[PDB]
Amino acid sequence: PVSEKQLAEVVANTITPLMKAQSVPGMAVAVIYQGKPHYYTFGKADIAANKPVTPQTLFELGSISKTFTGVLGGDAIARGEISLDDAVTRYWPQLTGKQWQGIRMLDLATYTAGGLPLQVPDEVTDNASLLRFYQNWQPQWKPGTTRLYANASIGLFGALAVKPSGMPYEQAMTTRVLKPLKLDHTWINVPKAEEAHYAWGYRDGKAVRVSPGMLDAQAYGVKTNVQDMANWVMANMAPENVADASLKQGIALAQSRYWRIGSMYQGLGWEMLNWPVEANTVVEGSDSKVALAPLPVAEVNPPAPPVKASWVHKTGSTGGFGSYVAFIPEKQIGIVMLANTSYPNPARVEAAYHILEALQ
Ligand SMILES: *[B@@]1([O])O[C]([C]C([O])=O)[C][C][C]1[N]C(=O)[C]C1=[C][C]=[C]S1
Repeated sequence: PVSEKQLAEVVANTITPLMKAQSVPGMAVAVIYQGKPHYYTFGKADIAANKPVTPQTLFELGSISKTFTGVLGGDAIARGEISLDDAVTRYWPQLTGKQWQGIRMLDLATYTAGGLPLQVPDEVTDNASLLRFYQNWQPQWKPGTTRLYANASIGLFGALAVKPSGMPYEQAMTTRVLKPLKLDHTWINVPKAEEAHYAWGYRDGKAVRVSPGMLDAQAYGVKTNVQDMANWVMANMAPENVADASLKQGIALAQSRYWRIGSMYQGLGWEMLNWPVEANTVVEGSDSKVALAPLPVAEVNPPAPPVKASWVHKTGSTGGFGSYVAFIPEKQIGIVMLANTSYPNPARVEAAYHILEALQ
């Protein structure tokens, strides 16, 4: 029973103090409710140029990029091109180190290979050095025992998942995920002609944007505006309405539960908790001392298909940007919060939960 006016008030009353407390120059917010997105913009995209945030402003998604990676992988599974149960080495035969035996594509996709680190080392600058890195990696755990959140893990899953397609990652993503969903302002590389829409990120007063790195597209490199992001959330909320038959299955695969780690479940990029969930559960789970820790897992085998009564979410950050998306399929409500400052994840989660609580 929530009016447009009431929703607009709860968003303003939550976001205005958040931006003040967290020194955030600009935010674009979408709330999905009653089958439609509702857009709210605040502050500046570029302080020096005095450019306001608009619904066309592009923000760096950081790790929300992993949700695209997960869905693209799922789409490849649904085409018959890959299986999560396949050995990693099926897709990279040059990866001959015997520590790789028993490590599945599932493990790469869900951070359970056995201690792959948060980042691909900066000294890795091409495929040969990327191979050397993986060949020299000494797993700290057996496969399927420990979750360690890692770009070096899901980044490689993304790269290998598109090999059978024959397309480079960017083209596979655009052809198979972005274009079918009409996400026409979502970019791995922002064309010169669209650069005027690209916000500056801000860190400690300084303007910054994300730098190139190995496996950046697959782990943290996507830029988008709040409209394309609202439409991404809507496709993930209600995949039954997506026309492309492999893509709708890929969305389901990305929201399936593969592992339980405490009160959360790992999907492909997406993370889930059972709905109903209290704020403290989700807020506390997002603290870096939990989220970046190596933690034991319980296998969900076979994987559980998408549970509609879920809090489905993902944080994403770069040096200058902080974003969050969350949705509850049972209730068909969801939220996107894009900001040009990286501020603490628990603050993102608290604000999002508060706003969605208003819609029941
Ligand atoms: B990704 O955003 O996920 C984690 C942080 C989070 O929960 O948002 C770890 C960092 C990931 N992002 C990147 O690796 C991209 C960055 C570039 C510079 C700082 S983060």
